[PDB]
Amino acid sequence: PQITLWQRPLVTIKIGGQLKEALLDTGADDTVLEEMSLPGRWKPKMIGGIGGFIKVRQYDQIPIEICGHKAIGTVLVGPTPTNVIGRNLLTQIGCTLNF
Amino acid sequence: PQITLWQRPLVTIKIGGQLKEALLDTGADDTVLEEMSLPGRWKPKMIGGIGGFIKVRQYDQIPIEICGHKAIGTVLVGPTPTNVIGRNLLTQIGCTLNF
Ligand SMILES: C/N=c1/[nH]c2ccc(S(=O)(=O)N(CC(C)C)C[C@@H](O)[C@H](Cc3ccccc3)NC(=O)O[C@H]3CO[C@H]4OC[C@H](OCC(=O)NC)[C@H]43)cc2o1
Ligand SMILES: [Cl-]
Ligand SMILES: [Cl-]
Ligand SMILES: [Cl-]
Repeated sequence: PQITLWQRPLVTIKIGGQLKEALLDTGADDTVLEEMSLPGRWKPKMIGGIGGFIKVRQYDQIPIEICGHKAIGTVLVGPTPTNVIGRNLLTQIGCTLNF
Repeated sequence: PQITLWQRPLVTIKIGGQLKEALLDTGADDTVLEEMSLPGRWKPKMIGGIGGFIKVRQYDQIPIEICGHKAIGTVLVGPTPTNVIGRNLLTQIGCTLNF
């Protein structure tokens, strides 16, 4: 698709068999979702934004569908204000910026 | 242009007679720049991201040039850790996401 930016670029994702809404976010290196359950072991990560840092749980090699496009990669879980799909997965689904 | 997302999408902007580097950020509603002087009226605002809120000064109707593209819009100025170009200006240069 081609997605304009007059509204937030919110898309439906599927992870762990559940649908969620998430923001396609070229300003995010990584993908960070609100608290949820994922399988396996996790590692610690600190990620910084406008208001400072939060601590998240890092899960690797997680299947996730983004607008129906299949990806498998790193998902961070923690107290983010909104679900954000960052460049780690935007590159998997072949997303670019164009103008 | 078509901008890859393998790396952070950084551009040069011209604003208030200054050249600055900033991130093309589809997850940002608003353009937010580090401390700088701008002419005209402003009002205080709180904006929130990962890690919570910062106080900024909101300037309206500010001319800005991004990749040779002229646009005008609102610029928030305050203690952001990095300069971001938000949707309010990305629309004006015809920037879309594509995959
Ligand atoms: C190392 N790896 C990682 N991975 C990783 C992943 C993400 C982040 S990130 O999130 O810090 N961030 C980095 C950029 C911003 C430098 C991404 C950026 O696009 C955020 C995303 C976001 C959108 C909405 C809320 C919070 C954050 N946008 C944002 O700040 O927007 C602000 C300015 O404009 C408004 O619009 C929205 C928000 O108000 C709405 C609200 O609800 N506020 C509370 C306001 C850092 C990361 O580092
Ligand atoms: Cl990844
Ligand atoms: Cl504006
Ligand atoms: Cl348009």
